[PDB]
Amino acid sequence: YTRVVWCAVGPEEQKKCQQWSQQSGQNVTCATASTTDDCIVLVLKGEADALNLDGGYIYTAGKCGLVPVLAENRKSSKHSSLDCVLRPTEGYLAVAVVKKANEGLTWNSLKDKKSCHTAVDRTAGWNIPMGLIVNQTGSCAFDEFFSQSCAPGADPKSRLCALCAGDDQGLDKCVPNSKEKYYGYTGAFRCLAEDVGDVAFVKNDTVWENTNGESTADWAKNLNREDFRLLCLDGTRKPVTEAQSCHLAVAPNHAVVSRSDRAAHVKQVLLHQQALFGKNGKNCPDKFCLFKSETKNLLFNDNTECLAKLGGRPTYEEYLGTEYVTAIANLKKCSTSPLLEACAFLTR
Amino acid sequence: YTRVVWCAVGPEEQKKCQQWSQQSGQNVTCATASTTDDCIVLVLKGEADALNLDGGYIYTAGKCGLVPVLAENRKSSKHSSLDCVLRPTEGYLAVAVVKKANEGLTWNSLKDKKSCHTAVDRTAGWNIPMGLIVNQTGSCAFDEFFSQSCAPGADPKSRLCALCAGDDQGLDKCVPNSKEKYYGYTGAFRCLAEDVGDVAFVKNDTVWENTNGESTADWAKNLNREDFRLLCLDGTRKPVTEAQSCHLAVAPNHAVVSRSDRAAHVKQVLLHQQALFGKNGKNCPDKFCLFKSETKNLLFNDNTECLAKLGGRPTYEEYLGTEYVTAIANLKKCSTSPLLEACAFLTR
Ligand SMILES: *[C@@H]1O[C@H](CO)[C@@H](O[C@@H]2O[C@H](CO)[C@@H](O[C@@H]3O[C@H](CO)[C@@H](O[C@H]4O[C@H](CO)[C@@H](O)[C@H](O[C@H]5O[C@H](CO)[C@@H](O)[C@H](O)[C@@H]5O)[C@@H]4O)[C@H](O)[C@@H]3O)[C@H](O)[C@H]2NC(C)=O)[C@H](O)[C@H]1NC(C)=O
Ligand SMILES: *[C@@H]1O[C@H](CO)[C@@H](O[C@@H]2O[C@H](CO)[C@@H](O[C@@H]3O[C@H](CO)[C@@H](O[C@H]4O[C@H](CO)[C@@H](O)[C@H](O)[C@@H]4O)[C@H](O)[C@@H]3O)[C@H](O)[C@H]2NC(C)=O)[C@H](O)[C@H]1NC(C)=O
Ligand SMILES: *[C@@H]1O[C@H](CO)[C@@H](O[C@@H]2O[C@H](CO)[C@@H](O[C@@H]3O[C@H](CO)[C@@H](O)[C@H](O)[C@@H]3O)[C@H](O)[C@H]2NC(C)=O)[C@H](O)[C@H]1NC(C)=O
Ligand SMILES: *[C@@H]1O[C@H](CO)[C@@H](O[C@@H]2O[C@H](CO)[C@@H](O)[C@H](O)[C@H]2NC(C)=O)[C@H](O)[C@H]1NC(C)=O
Ligand SMILES: *[C@@H]1O[C@H](CO)[C@@H](O[C@@H]2O[C@H](CO)[C@@H](O)[C@H](O)[C@H]2NC(C)=O)[C@H](O)[C@H]1NC(C)=O
Ligand SMILES: *[C@@H]1O[C@H](CO)[C@@H](O[C@@H]2O[C@H](CO)[C@@H](O)[C@H](O)[C@H]2NC(C)=O)[C@H](O)[C@H]1NC(C)=O
Ligand SMILES: [Fe+3]
Ligand SMILES: [Fe+3]
Repeated sequence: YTRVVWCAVGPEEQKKCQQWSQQSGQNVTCATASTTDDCIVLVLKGEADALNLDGGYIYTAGKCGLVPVLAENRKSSKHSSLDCVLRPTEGYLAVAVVKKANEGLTWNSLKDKKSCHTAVDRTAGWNIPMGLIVNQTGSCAFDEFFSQSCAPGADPKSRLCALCAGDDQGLDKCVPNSKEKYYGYTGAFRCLAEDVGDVAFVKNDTVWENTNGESTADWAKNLNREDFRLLCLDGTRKPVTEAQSCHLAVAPNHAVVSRSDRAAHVKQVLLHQQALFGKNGKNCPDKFCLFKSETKNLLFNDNTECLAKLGGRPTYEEYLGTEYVTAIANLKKCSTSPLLEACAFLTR
Repeated sequence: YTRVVWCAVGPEEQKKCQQWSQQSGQNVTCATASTTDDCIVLVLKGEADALNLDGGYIYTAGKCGLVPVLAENRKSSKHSSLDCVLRPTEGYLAVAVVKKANEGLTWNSLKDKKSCHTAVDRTAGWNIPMGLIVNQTGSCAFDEFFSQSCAPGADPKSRLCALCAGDDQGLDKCVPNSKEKYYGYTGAFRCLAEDVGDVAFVKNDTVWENTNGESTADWAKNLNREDFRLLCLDGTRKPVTEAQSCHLAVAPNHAVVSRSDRAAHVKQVLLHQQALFGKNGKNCPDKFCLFKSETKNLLFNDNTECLAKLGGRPTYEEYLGTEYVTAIANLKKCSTSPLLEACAFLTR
């Protein structure tokens, strides 16, 4: 138990992880499963040590006994002097994104509309919007709010997966990993852009990164960010530049989780793996780049500078925050998770 | 599914249930329908979990296999050293009410007069009076005993709905929910207090709470209990103070019902929701008051202290009393309702 076993979600993340493994000199090793839930189970079983997770998936990890180790830190706005690994994290902005053309679409008219989600149980994709919808309507029938959606991880037969497109061969529709066309921050924005859905629940950063020649890929090549607007809670629409006052909520940053008996080991190993393969480390881009992907947002968000430290060994609760923990728990009163039920049974 | 789905009857109850959901953090959720019967269908099919029913409606729910969970308890007449939840449940007094200026009018000259009813199938408004009238005239022809009525829930083409006024714009005449200005205890009494009717079938408490400056509603603002008499079975009229000597019968109190499989979960959640939002709850009146209405008697009677444990898991027969069940059963021999016929096979 000196090798750190990384859990990779789907085959695209498996490739990057294999590459990482070789260059690490087996200091880091790979297990795979097809979903993040499946990977959380591997860590519980001891068939893997760690992966990097959306705050939403950190809630599942936490309820099953896992702890946060290090957080994603992206480019800040100020305090450039302090070292990235010591520089306090900020936390992204969950926004609802429409095409300006879609006329008279506000927060207050989303009922019966078409939705694109990162995946079920992710913070910007699901917890935040569906938390607010459920609370506003006083109804747990979130599964019938949108006429149709692509929400990878949902029931593949339901209206919540109706819009999902699968891989190149239209196969594995709605499976929550990179191979599904509309999976993730990128996939959900691409679902809005190809006008398959009226609204997309992503983070502010995703909107910028795939408009005004900022991404090479074709679906996003010619996209211009005056053709997109942000929905605000009050009802108003605002330009994508207004996210600071037209966001649904502030999300905690994606973080690495492991068993509590492996945190310190995983911490120490990953700091060293960063100094090697991070943004400004000895062997990027010479050998291998840990925070860059052949496709997009594999193991870590491409927008990641470093993995940063946390204050005083925090619980998943302390990490995510009292308020976002109450919102998730409240939304989850409307659903049943076999994973959470198992974990309640075998952590009591 | 930890959420309890409450069934609100009509849009005024829906607004109160949405508030309740929000302040309970989705410990409670709202389904709605236009009528109590429709809501009993929702609970049967598991689309809703519970609602608070008049004893007449508890008989319909019981025949369709639902069980009583908790009973409404009002401020006792005597001294109770016990907590409201454990204090015994008294029962309310079913009375006939008239203007005193209606000379000649007794129990014995009711035939061919104008009646106001809380609604069809309710204990005081309907099962008590009409049961005695079918018994006493020896005829099933109770639909023609009064010349005209408001009895919300009856055939809106028949004379039983002739006097019903509906809502602001007189839409939804005779629908058995609070949009109908003459619906329920409040509505039946307002019907007598604007001389649309000659007799109103309500409970003792209804007259007190709406006479002698004791409500803010304009139709009631300037009512005097001296202007009203009570009809007794002996043929005499007495004042509203003689309710104990001048009542048609004793009604079992309104009670929450659910399916047998959700009863324990619904009991646990409600006992805790009234600790928070009941008469002496931490969060009433700052956040939400479970037993107050913007209008009147929404979800619960506004004169409800707490909801109170029953005996050991009773049935609808045990809760209602063999005497009332047989009085109801004999009145239903003269009539058919869809829900009783649909469910008849369950207990035959
Ligand atoms: C018909 O309908 C009507 C429904 O409105 C009924 O009228 C209502 O009846 C009740 C009484 O039956 C009234 O409510 C009472 O209000 C008093 C205070 O105003 C309240 O408190 C006293 O009662 C007992 C006495 O034992 C105790 O709980 C209290 O004692 C405590 O406090 C004192 C000091 O202040 C201490 O010394 C003691 O040691 C105790 O700590 C009080 O003395 C009553 O409990 C009760 O709620 C309603 O006001 C009245 N409603 C209206 C609007 O008029 C009527 O009963 C119905 N009739 C029938 C036959 O059912
Ligand atoms: C929404 O999402 C966007 C992410 O895609 C955010 O836009 C980015 O925001 C930062 C602004 O804080 C941009 O980073 C910049 O990068 C510069 C270097 O290339 C920085 O350094 C320069 O400026 C200062 C001078 O004071 C010094 O650090 C240094 O001397 C240097 O000259 C800039 O300071 C700046 O941070 C980033 O490029 C933006 N990305 C894109 C593609 O536009 C946006 O902030 C997010 N919105 C909210 C409200 O959070
Ligand atoms: C929504 O429902 C839940 C019920 O699931 C309420 O929270 C629960 O409330 C109980 C009793 O208040 C809590 O128990 C307390 O916890 C501590 C620590 O265990 C204990 O020592 C105390 O004596 C007390 O019993 C319980 O923790 C909690 N349960 C869960 C699952 O969170 C909540 O209050 C309800 N919210 C609203 C707004 O109604
Ligand atoms: C793999 O892990 C070990 C850390 O345990 C690294 O080995 C150390 O390397 C430095 C010089 O690079 C030595 O001075 C240390 O004494 C070594 N420690 C041990 C225990 O061998 C190694 O660098 C790592 N390799 C990669 C590719 O990350
Ligand atoms: C659920 O929604 C309601 C309103 O839509 C929120 O409750 C309001 O919040 C304010 C500020 O905290 C309270 O003071 C008001 O009393 C509430 N208004 C109403 C109409 O109830 C509630 O906080 C939301 N819950 C969550 C978790 O966001
Ligand atoms: C009216 O109701 C009375 C009861 O209030 C009925 O008389 C009872 O009938 C039962 C069986 O049918 C007898 O066993 C009891 O002895 C009677 N009770 C009393 C108190 O006398 C009567 O059948 C009803 N009559 C009509 C015409 O409906
Ligand atoms: Fe996220
Ligand atoms: Fe009643």
